[PDB]
Parts: sequence; structure tokens; C-alpha cells
Amino acid sequence: PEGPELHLASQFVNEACRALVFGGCVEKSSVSRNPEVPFESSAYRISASARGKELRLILSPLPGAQPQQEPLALVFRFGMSGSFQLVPREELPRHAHLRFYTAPPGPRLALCFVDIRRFGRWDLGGKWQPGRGPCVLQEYQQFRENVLRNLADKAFDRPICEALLDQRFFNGIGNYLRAEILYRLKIPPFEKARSVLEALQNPDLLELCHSVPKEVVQLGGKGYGSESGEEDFAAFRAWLRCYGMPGMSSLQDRHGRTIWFQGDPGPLAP
DNA sequence: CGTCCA
DNA sequence: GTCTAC
DNA sequence: TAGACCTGGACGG
Repeated sequence: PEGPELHLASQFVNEACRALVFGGCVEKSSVSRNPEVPFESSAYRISASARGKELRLILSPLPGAQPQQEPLALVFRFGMSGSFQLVPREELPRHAHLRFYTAPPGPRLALCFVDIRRFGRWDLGGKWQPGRGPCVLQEYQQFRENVLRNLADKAFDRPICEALLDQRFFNGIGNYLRAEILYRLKIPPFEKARSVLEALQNPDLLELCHSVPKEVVQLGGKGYGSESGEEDFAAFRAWLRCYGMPGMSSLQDRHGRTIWFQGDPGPLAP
């Protein structure tokens, strides 16, 4: 999951929980090495917001819900396989590692953090990760300026395809988005990051770090769209013009992550 | 069955 | 896609 | 900074 998937998850939680009321403990699977979430309430509402590759849940108790309590905020990072699901209480998925339960009247549901590979993390109390830059979806101008102000950082010594994954400067961009963005401009993946951007002190690279993830958000789906699960997959796959597509060049970057591209790999390639 | 990949 | 122990 | 952290699915003999 990258920025778009975090954004769409945030929307899913707000649409799906708008008319729900949760109660009880926040239950966590025995196996999760993540922290227990110390929050019980007889009645409370879950809302969400996204920032790049992070999602913040707020647990907001209702007036007179016992015990008297302030709202609690968690922040989630999805890793490679993190998702939210609203599932009947009796049919929890495999790999449901954090669960919020509906209070009664009506059907016993469960909002689950489902994470097959358990790479996802949650932190108590609400703060975005110190160091992550502005969201490419929701803070374009702050994101765009944060980069152009700091091209003298060592991160931009790296090749462009490597720098595009630096969450200090491209919060929300992941492996598929760097493939899609660089393909749209035909920027060789192993051009020096600084050289590609020095030009910018017809959509440029930084517009596309925003407009391309936004194309994904507006397409919808990706586990959230009320579509048949593997229907969402087909549409997204149809959208991809470069990433793991037949007849595309492919290399490992200095961290051993597959960058996909057309034509010239660029001056700094293994 | 069993590696290779995300 | 980190995150932390090299 | 590069590998350890994980599971299920796709491909192959």
C-alpha cells in the first residue's frame, strides 16, 4: 500500500463507520509484536485521516460513555500487506491483528487491521512520524517546496528512482508510483536525483508525484470499493503503464528493490 | 511437492 | 515498506 | 545503510 491506498483506507473507515458505534476493548491478536491499545469505552466512534503513507484513527467516546475518557489517536503504517476491513464479528479474517467491535443494537461487526505479513506498525498517540515530509496528495505546495529548498541534502546525490522512495521528501510515493511517474516523463531511473530537479528552481516531475497518485485515488477500489475484490485488481492493473508490465526493463537499485522502466537505465545503474 | 517473489 | 542492529 | 522481518500466491518439476 502507497499513498493512494492509505487515502482510500482512510475514506473507507469514515464512510463505513459514519453511522457505527463501537464499545468494549481494542482487541489485538496474540501474535502481533505491536503495542496493546489501552482504551475501553461503552460507546465511541472511529474516524480516520491520511498523510502520505500513514493513517491516523481517532477513538472518540460518546457523551456519558463510561469510563470518562479523552479521545485516543493511533497512527498506522500498513507495510506491504496492511488493510482495514469491516467484517461480521463471528467471521474475523486470518491476520486480523487489531479489532474494534460494534456495540449493540443491530449486527455485531468488527473493524480489523488485517496484515498478512505483519510489516505494519501502530503507535499510541496520534503524532505523524517525525521526519516524513508533506503528503504528496494533501500538501502539494509544502511537498514541492520541501524538495526544491533541500536539493543540497545527500539524499539527492542518490539516483532519482532511489530518492523518490525517501519518505522525508516523497511521503506516500512507493515502488509502483516511482515506476509509473518516471515512465510518464521517460526520466532514466538512474539519473542523479539532484540533476533531474535542479532544472525546476507540461507537467514536471513534482506535479506528477501528486497528479499520478491522485489518478489512483479517483479510480477508487484497491480493497475498499464495494466491487468484487479481484475486479478492483483488474482495473488498477489496466491503469499501470510500466510496473511489472510485459516488455519493460527492470533493475535492482542499491537497496535491492525492482525499479521498472522503458529504454535507457541511466548513468548510475548497477 | 518446492523456490522465488511481492 | 520499513526499521533497527549492524 | 542493507538485510531481517512475514505470509500467501504463482510457477515449476
